[PDB]
Amino acid sequence: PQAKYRHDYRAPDYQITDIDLTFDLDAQKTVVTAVSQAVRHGASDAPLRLNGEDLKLVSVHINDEPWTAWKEEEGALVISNLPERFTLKIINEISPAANTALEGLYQSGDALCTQCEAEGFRHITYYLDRPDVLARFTTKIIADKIKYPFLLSNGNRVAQGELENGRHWVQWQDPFPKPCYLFALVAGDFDVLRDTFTTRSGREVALELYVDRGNLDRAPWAMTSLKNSMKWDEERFGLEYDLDIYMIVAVDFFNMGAMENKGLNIFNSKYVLARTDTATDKDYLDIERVIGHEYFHNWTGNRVTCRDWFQLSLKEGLTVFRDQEFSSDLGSRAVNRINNVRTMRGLQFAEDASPMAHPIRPDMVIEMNNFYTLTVYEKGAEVIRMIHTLLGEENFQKGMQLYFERHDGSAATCDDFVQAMEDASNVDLSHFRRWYSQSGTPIVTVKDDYNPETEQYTLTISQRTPATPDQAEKQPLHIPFAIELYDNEGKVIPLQKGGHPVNSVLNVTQAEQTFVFDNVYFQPVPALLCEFSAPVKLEYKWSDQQLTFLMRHARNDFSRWDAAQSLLATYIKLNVARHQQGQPLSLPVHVADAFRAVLLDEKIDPALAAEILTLPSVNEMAELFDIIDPIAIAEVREALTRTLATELADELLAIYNANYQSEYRVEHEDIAKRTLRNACLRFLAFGETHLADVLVSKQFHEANNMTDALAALSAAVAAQLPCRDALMQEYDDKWHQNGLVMDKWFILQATSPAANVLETVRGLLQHRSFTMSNPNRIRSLIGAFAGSNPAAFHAEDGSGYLFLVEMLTDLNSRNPQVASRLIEPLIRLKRYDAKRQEKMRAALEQLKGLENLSGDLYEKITKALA
Ligand SMILES: COc1ccc(C[C@H](N)C(=O)O)cc1
Ligand SMILES: [Zn+2]
Repeated sequence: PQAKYRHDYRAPDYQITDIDLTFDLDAQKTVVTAVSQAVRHGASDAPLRLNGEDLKLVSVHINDEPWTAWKEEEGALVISNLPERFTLKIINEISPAANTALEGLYQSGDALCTQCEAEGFRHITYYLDRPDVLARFTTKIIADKIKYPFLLSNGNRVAQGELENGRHWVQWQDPFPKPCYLFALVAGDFDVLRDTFTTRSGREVALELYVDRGNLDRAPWAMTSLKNSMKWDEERFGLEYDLDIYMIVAVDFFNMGAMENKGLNIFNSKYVLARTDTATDKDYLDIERVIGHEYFHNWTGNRVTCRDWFQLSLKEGLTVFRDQEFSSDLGSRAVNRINNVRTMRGLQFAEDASPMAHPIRPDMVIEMNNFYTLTVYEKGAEVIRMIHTLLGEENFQKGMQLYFERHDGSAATCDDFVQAMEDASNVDLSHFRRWYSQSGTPIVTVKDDYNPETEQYTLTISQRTPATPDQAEKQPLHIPFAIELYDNEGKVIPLQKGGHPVNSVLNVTQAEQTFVFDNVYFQPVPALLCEFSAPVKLEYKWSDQQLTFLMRHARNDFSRWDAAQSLLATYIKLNVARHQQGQPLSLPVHVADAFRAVLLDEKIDPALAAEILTLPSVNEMAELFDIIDPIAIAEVREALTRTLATELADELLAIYNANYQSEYRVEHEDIAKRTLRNACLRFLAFGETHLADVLVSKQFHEANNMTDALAALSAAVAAQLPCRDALMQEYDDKWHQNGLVMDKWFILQATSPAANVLETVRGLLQHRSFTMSNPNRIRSLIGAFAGSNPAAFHAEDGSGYLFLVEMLTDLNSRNPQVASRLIEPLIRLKRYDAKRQEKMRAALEQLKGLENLSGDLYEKITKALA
């Protein structure tokens, strides 16, 4: 498979302006008729090159003339000797039932549905399957009425009819030109939740949520969240919905989360269905965020689209920024910020050190579906947030407005977006643009000096980015570096210099620079990189007491949590070294006392307290280390939990009890209290065994919501408590028919600390609730093993690697997109010791040798083995 390069972009030789589709739908054989209106822009001698995959061509006509000047080639239909303007008619056949890759038109249970992003429309018909070709669609769907009573496409219904033999049809039209990746079709039998939203200006929009029969009891939160998204986008961004109907369809078989198809979003049912007995607080907030995200794409992705796929972050960084701002405004901003920074530092930084490292605007891609990444998404959003930090809200919104003014109805680039922000704000972003083209994580080193004679405080700040596997050359970035300086009473020292205030966002633009601040009347405790102001590693030689000071005094909740993380990081490192030497956990008394203080502080928001009391995950821990020792990290995480459980036992139990709530509500204050209570229960579970067993089994049985029941269950598994097997079996017996609920259980199984975990996981491939045909089940059993139990996955015997190879041998043929997500933990081999690295290399070499290796895996394996 040959790579494609960003620098190779050229405008298309032909455009399509209008496409009329007809589908004669049947799961074994669907016939597609596509009538396109095309215009040649290039040279008269250049052929029309259409993309297509696994299509059976029936006929090709040009202005109703059966055409002879064409040829099929790999991936393509090449049509020669065309007029400047013409009607193209293609008829072709496709097989939805055969589509196990879930790309194009496929089956989800008994429903037929589509996934077209990035390049799935070419699995439906021969087309210009590139996002700078925007066309007006009309879609006619013909099908069996009993099997497919609902026939859905983008837009509004324009025509409807009934035919003989029990067939009927519906035709849709969407007035807004779109790239084909935003085409959708759904056919099936559903329950339908119907509601309305009226826009600020008075447009009434019909809201329709399509769910499998018998799932309406699980649909109201998603509808609520849709309406909240619509309202928020009006309030915050000034953006209203632009069509008459908003349809969402929840499907059980879907490789990703959800898809922003215009007016007809298609969602993984995981990100729609919730009721208090089936879904946790986190599930509710994820549904909220994903419903928001897809809605927000209506402007940032649909009304303004991407010129080419290398501009994916244009829509995805910006839409993730918007989903984060939505969740943060409606809920806890500090909890959101903290979790997004957890993701950045613990997952995204690992990608940016890996063989798959790329800038947020990639330069080279083999399989575009491989570039829907933590980088493009989460680091993309940090890049947008940095523009917000440099511009401020008012100017950022001026930029958004200029962006839409300029680019509405078109496909644009990252550069276009940055230009709009520059022009609207008058802030120069020329240097800042390097964030789009340079990969890797910057390391920012800070030294300080306080001169009591002059009352000056000097920060010496340096930056460098290590070379990455993709780029041997690195240059300094424009790093917005926010600070705050605290005196001895915990008061903020005004920043100034030469008689003038100094903005607290320092512009760190050089490899090394100094910043001097005057009238600094007391040696400061600095808070550095406030609200994680740039996506960088910070190196500052913190004392423990500076960190516990910030935990008590810092004005922003984020900085209190970040200080806590720095305090723990020293001790995590210490204790992984100790584990390697066979020595027990060591923790200073003063460190435990800091966490005691957080537990007993009546002033602190319980939402913040819960996050300070949630230890970094094994993935966050691994980023502290050049070479990862995954057994040490897992065992130190457990031992640190057990140490704090012993040292804080009375305080944990008192806070656990104080935060008991007898009413369950999905409301942010209630969620906060519950997250704190359950953070205490986690430590209590690793305390004295009989008390732990009693507390956990009682919570499990007495819980009136899944949040609390799962928190107990998860604690029983993590602490290997006596009640574990009984509780695990009770859950299975109650919920085995409900795959989304069983996914939680599969995750618990795959992440168990138990010595025979892999044997249990392999046995669960035969479980009644497991199937290799369903991406969510795969993710929850196999993905969770490989990605979230790096201790068992990295068992010294190599057994974890071999297991994954067998699963990937299946999945390469069945569903390469899922396979490619699942290979990720093997491509991180260079972070492990030599013996592990040799085993992981041999696993990659076995996969490189598969017959019919997918492009998706080929790209990752070749980079990993370089
Ligand atoms: C291969 O199938 C998909 C690829 C991408 C997505 C993400 C969606 N655009 C979003 O950003 O939510 C969805 C599906
Ligand atoms: Zn998106």
